[PDB]
Amino acid sequence: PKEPEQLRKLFIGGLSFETTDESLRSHFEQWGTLTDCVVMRDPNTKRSRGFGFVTYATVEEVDAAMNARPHKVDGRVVEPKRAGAHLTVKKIFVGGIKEDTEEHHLRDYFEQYGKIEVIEIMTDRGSGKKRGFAFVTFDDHDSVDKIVIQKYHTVNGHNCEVRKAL
Ligand SMILES: CS(=O)(=O)NCCc1ccccc1
Repeated sequence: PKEPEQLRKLFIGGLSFETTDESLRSHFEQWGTLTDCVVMRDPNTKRSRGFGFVTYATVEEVDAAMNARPHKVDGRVVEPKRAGAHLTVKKIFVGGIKEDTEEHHLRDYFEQYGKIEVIEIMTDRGSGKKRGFAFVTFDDHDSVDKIVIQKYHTVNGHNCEVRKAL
């Protein structure tokens, strides 16, 4: 049973205008089987629009491609992002953690999504009591993208609500 195709796609921005379906495929096939690979072009001139997309057979292949960044494709460093525009952020809100969840609980869980730079457990301005939510900042947006597409996050026994934070 295959993962939904939307979760297997990478949008690739910043392409060289010389990149073709074939050269984009040859590059990204290093990290998995590509079921689709397209450079977007103008319908009249055929000139590249400077972006395209690739679709891998599995989510683990998407992960492998993202972990191999930076990608230099046909001499230009490109910008891959997983899948209406992408809100590219490095920080998440984590809600539902109650008063007993500590920094190490959040670190031990979230560090497997990406490199953590900041963990902020929110406390009440007046009393110092924990408010039951936190923010985690990573060094890169793909961590957040992987996190927010999961249906569930269980941290310190709590079913958590996790969203992109601006
Ligand atoms: C094969 S790759 O494209 O994933 N990495 C090539 C090395 C490189 C990347 C970015 C800038 C300069 C060099």
